[PDB]
Formats: sequence, C-alpha cells, structure tokens
Amino acid sequence: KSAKDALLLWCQMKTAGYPNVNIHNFTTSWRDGMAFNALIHKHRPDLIDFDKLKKSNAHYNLQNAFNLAEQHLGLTKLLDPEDISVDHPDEKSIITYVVTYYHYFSKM
Repeated sequence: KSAKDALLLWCQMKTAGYPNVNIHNFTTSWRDGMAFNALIHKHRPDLIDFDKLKKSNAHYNLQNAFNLAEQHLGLTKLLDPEDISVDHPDEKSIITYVVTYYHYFSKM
C-alpha cells in the first residue's frame, strides 16, 4: 500500500496543472490516455503537443503514448489500447506499466 500510494502521488505531482488529467486511481483515471501522455510530456515535451489531445479519443491517446514511449524511450508496450479503453480496466496491468515510466523518468 505505501508503494502504491507513493506511485499514485508521484503521478499526481508530475501531472499537476495539466488540463483534463485527473488521477485518483490506477484504473478509470487512465482509460482515456490523457494521463499517460501528460507523464511523457512533463519529461519530454518535444514528443507531444498536449494541447491537441481530447479525452474523448481514448484509442488515439493511448496508442500515441504507448508508441512514443516504445519508439523514443525504449519502454515496451505492455498494454493494448483496446484493453485499457474499457470502462473498468485492470489495475495491476496499469500499475506494472506506470512503474516502468516511474523508473525511467526517475533514473537518468
């Protein structure tokens, strides 16, 4: 629990002030893809025109973050957009992938 709470807080603090990002959990807060894009943008703003993204386009947003993180950051695409854009995606799968972002952006 302390580790999960710490990871949640890390995500909230990195994405503070991003419009249309509201991270309160490791499931529905992630299903529209905006939060993944905000985490990448905070560290690599060269990779995303965040202002262009809209919550309604879950598949586009998810694929955008997953593909950019694979191609430019070397982070394997553990998640499929179709699995994540459901109403109630799986917490463990999302945490495993977010931990890869946390380790990458927190080291180097």
